[PDB]
Amino acid sequence: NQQDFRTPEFEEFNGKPDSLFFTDGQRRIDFILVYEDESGTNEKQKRKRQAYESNLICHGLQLEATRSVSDKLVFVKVHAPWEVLCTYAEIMHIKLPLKSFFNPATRSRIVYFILSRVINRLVSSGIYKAAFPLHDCRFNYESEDISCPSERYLLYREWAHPRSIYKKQPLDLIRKYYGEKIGIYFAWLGYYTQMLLLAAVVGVACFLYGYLDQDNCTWSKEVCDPDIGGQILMCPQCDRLCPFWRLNITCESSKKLCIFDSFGTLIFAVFMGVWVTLFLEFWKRRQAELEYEWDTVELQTCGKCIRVTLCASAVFFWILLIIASVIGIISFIIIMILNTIYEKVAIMITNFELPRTQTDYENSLTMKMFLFQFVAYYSSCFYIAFFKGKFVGYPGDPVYLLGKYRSEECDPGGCLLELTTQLTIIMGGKAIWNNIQEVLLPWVMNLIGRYKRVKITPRWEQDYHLQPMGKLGLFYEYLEMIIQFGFVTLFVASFPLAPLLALVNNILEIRVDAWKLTTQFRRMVPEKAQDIGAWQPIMQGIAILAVVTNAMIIAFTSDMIPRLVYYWSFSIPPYGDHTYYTMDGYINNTLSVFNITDFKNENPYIGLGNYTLCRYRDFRNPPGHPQEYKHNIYYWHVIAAKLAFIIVMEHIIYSVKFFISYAIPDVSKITKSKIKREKYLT
Amino acid sequence: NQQDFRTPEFEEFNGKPDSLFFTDGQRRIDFILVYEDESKKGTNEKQKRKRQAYESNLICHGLQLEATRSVSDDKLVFVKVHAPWEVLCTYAEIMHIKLPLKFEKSRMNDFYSFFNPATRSRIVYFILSRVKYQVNKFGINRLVSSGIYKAAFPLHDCRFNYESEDISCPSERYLLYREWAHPRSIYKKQPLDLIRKYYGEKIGIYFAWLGYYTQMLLLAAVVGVACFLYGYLDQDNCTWSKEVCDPDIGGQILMCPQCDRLCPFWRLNITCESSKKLCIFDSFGTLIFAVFMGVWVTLFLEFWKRRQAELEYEWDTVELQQEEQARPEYEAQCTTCGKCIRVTLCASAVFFWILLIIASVIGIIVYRLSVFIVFSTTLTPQMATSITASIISFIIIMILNTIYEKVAIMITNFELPRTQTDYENSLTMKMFLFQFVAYYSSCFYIAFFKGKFVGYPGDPVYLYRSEECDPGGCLLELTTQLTIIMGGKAIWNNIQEVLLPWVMNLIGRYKRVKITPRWEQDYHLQPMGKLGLFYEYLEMIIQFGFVTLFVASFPLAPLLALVNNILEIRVDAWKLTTQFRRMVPEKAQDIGAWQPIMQGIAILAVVTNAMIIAFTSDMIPRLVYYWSFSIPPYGDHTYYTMDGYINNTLSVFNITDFKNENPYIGLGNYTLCRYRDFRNPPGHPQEYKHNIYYWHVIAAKLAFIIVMEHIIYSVKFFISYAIPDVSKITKSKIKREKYLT
Ligand SMILES: [Ca+2]
Ligand SMILES: [Ca+2]
Ligand SMILES: [Ca+2]
Ligand SMILES: [Ca+2]
Ligand SMILES: [Ca+2]
Ligand SMILES: [Ca+2]
Repeated sequence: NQQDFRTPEFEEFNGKPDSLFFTDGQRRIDFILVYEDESGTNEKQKRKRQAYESNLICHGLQLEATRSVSDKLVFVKVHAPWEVLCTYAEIMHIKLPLKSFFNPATRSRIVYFILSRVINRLVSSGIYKAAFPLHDCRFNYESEDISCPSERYLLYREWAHPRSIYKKQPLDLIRKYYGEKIGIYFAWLGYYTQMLLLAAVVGVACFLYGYLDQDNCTWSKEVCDPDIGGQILMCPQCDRLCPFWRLNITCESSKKLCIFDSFGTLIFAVFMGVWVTLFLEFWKRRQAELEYEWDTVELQTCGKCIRVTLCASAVFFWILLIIASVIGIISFIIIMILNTIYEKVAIMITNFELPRTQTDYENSLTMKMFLFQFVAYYSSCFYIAFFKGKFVGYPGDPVYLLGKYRSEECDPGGCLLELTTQLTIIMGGKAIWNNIQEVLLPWVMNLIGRYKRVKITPRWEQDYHLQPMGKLGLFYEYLEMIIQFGFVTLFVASFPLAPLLALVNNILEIRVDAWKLTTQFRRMVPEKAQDIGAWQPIMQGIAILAVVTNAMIIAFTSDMIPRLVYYWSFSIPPYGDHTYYTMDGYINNTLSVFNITDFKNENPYIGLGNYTLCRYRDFRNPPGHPQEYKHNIYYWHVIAAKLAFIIVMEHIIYSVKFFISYAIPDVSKITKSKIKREKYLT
Repeated sequence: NQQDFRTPEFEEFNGKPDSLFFTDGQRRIDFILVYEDESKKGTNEKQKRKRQAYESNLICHGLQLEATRSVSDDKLVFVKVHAPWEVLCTYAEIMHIKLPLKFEKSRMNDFYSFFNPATRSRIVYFILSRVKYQVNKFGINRLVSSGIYKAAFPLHDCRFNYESEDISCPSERYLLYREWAHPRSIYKKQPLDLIRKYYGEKIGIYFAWLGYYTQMLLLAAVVGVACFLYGYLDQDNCTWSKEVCDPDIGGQILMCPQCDRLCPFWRLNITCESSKKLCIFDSFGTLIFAVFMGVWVTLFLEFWKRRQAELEYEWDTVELQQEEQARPEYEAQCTTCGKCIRVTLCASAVFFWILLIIASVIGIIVYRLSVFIVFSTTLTPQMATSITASIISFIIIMILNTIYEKVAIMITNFELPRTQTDYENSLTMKMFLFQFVAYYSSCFYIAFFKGKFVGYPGDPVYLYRSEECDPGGCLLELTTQLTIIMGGKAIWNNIQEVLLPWVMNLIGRYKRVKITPRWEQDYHLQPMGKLGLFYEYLEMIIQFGFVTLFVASFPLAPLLALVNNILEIRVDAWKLTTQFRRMVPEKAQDIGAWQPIMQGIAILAVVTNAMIIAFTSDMIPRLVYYWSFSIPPYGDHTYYTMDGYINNTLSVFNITDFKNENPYIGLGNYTLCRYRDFRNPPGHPQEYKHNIYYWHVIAAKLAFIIVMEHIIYSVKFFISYAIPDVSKITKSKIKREKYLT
């Protein structure tokens, strides 16, 4: 309990390149602790380190320290004796199969438990440079020792290298080598990829149906018509800087809009609601299956309430700040710095809210960081969907909020097409660059570390010369995948190829994550986690919000409801001039005229052009009406249809989700049978 | 395992009229088994053989029994049942009961007469089920269902109204009858722990739930009375109601006839008296109360969860779940494909009975249509017709309910549930679905379908001539139907629950079935049955559905339910203590499927209330007229004002009816009649078609539904998130118990 002596067996030997055992070779290496002490502060750190090392030795562990061949840095190898392993396996209730005994991953986990109970505080307080486990060997080369398997080499050769992209994930193998946390993360990623493949095939079918019915959408032909679409002069969008422009320049946008906006897309939106429900339920089943297989289950005011609401206000205070930043912007290098900016501020809030428990801190930081990223990523999409062009008024008296003038109307192509373009960008290009940066940054850091020259190097030095995966390693990966899932599900009513883009991205993502974790990053201590954690409630909330968001997208930001309404009610004799239902004349009977009579509350139109009547895209009465520029029966019918569609789709989808969740058992039948059999035989 | 010795110390004695102990009095009585064997076709011999076998097996299991001959019926024989202390302890080890210990709570055996009589009866019943008699034959339930044993039951302390003769015997039944279960104790606190100890955890949790329901109904009723008084005080400033009452304005409103024949154009004056009380019924006070009830439902559910967790800690409702024994009917007949086919057929039959009650509702509609004319020929006639229709629908539903109870028993018997709990759940879902449809179909039809599809006076909707509603809205009719159904069901159900057991006991006494012992006294009583408090839970859940689903009609429904529950606790406790035979205590950590049912009803209630306010209420039309149709672009008034509402909303109709008959000309001599819809007035370029006002009102209704649903669901989510389902004090007590043990 005091600094009686130092670490025994203090000898230096680095001749064996891959000696995961001690100098004697009898016992392997469970951990390595890196420090530097040969050169007030120095002597105090020496005293504290010697005291802690004496405590560790007195507790029963076997440690010995060797200085680096390449001086002032010393590594201590750590191995737990058989008796210590047995007693702490009895303490920590590990499920060994009773019919080299302990797998190296769980050996390292137990040793880390010992270090925590008697480590991170010293590491944080400049005492120990590092503390880590060791890999089998170099990933691309076999282990020199034959007794010790090169499980890492096999994992890299058949699962981590890109040449093994198509091969199935050795999930049991990666669980064994890395730990239950990484295992369940990759299992969830693979199951997500499978369900993405299913939904992407269905969405491709719907997209191709719309593609086949390309020249059968009459409004696009009317758009591309040099007469019907050429004699339509849409009013200028901005004051004195935008010109009166004809709809002819929107024919390509019209074709893409026929592809992206059709009853096929509506069917895919409904199917995507159903598929989200199925995804959640079958992930529950698969997670229960993994709980059975991997034995994931293990065990080990008023003043505060004012403080609770104190930070929540600050959290809400910062959220609206980053809202305006994106809106004013409407940028990758700023985004990455934004995250550590988010990290720093979320740390501060957690600091004032810390119950000092690691899991509680994780939950709080998860919620805060997810809110920050959610806003920073989906603010532009939400604006384009719901707030862009909806509050504009009309050419007479356009809505001026303040000295800031002329809240923008929609683009010539359409708000839905712009949203689809933004989704495609953030989905493909920025995700690809995220993967490229994610795979290059650790490799570049390792390259510069080697270039600093900091010949055969032993295993501890080899692993030390690597980037240490810091706190909350898999958290960023989960955040990335959850953002991708939010893009897939929240906005799937825009274009149906989002699951296909996510499918390609995930096929690359599994390989890039595995490759970087295997090669570029120092190995972490294996842990256990029966579920993905707070990400499960986050996904459930995203799923619930997805129904509302998709229904609102279809009703408000998509013109499908106005087109359906025109077909079913404004082609009949009382409103239309056709004997039966049709869609011709849709543009001429939906676009609203406007004579040039502007309030003097400037008149940019006279300076912009020499015309008299321009046709803007809203549903008001035409000029000359007894209540001109006012809303009309057609506008109120369209708004009624939008609201009714929202209500009907919301209620039907929610009831279907309830029925599916009720009629699909949470736990698989085979899982029940195997659990019952093992309980019977055990 | 064979019949060798039976009926130990067989002696006849009844001189001690109030004694729950044996003839010697050393050991008490945990149970009584009733049979009769002395008096065909060899079946009596077979039953004697089997019963002797079972008795010998029971005695070999170590129980102690004492059989007496009935003092009245020679054939009737009672057998008193007690378990020795060693057997009690070993079976407590078998099923790990939690007992006090030095007052901490611990497992099968503690360090601390000790066995409460309820626990003794529960343990003895467990033994009786486990022990075999004999192919393999299971236990007591098979014999009882087979008619071998006539009965098997526990015993009360004494007569409810009289103290026990034995001074050493505590009269907990007498105490529960004095300070509870009696009208003079209607307004006093419930000895919940005492009634739990006497009757069981299931009975205790039911009564706790009922008391807590009354507690929350008190708050809901207070807020409802506040809003109702707001509406009643604002009665004099109801501009639309006053404008209707005005003979100068309302007297010029000649509404078109409702029925095709023999109904005159009627003025709106006769609707003034209904409108005065209608203004209280659909006003911003009722809207605020509807929102408050949307919040209060979530508060009720969350606080009941907290109270239930507290009771789980205190009463140790979590007991080890031994494997449930099969039902005798299921085991009598023992592929799975045929059983699934039978289940599908049973579901088809249930849907058939649901269709039958739907047809009954349609018949009620036809009766309303056929009786409105005669009411008009002979207190407005439509109000009288609505009241009579409510009365007749209530009577018909009550009559059909008992028949459905019987047929649901038969259906669940025909289908095969493997265990008693599965039988309970299947019967729960089936019975609740039928009760839901039967009790809420009329209210749903009146709220959402009555008058919503009528068309205009030209070309009305025929099926024929679906019901049309009143200009003030059908909220008054919904309120009348709701109050009538609710109060009538309460009164009729309490009258049944009191008289039926009491009447059965009285006729049993009249058939001569004077000093009598405890076992005979309790035998001459009505058995509870294997179901138990299922029906009371069902009744209270139906009342909760009435309170929450239709709370947007009138705010005093919680007050009516409050009075009803105050009476309900007393009637149920009184009947259970006096009228009915004591029921074997059980364990139940929750109310069961009724809590998922309540959660589903709560989720449905937001939609139902929002749709009620938007469609069946006129509040949204009044608000829209005020805020958008007094203004110059639509109206004439310079500022926002409600006046002109009636003259501006009701749509005119010139007499041009299609010949697809024209009864209006035969039934009257008038030219322009005003009906309650927003279609275009005649002479409009698109006349008798929907108008911009109509679509504006529809848009307002839909937007209000969307906003209310989303906001209220968000509030409920935030409240459920902010309110922990486990009490802080309960968690602290759990931590203290864990630390001590
Ligand atoms: Ca990525
Ligand atoms: Ca990644
Ligand atoms: Ca399920
Ligand atoms: Ca009642
Ligand atoms: Ca009752
Ligand atoms: Ca809650």
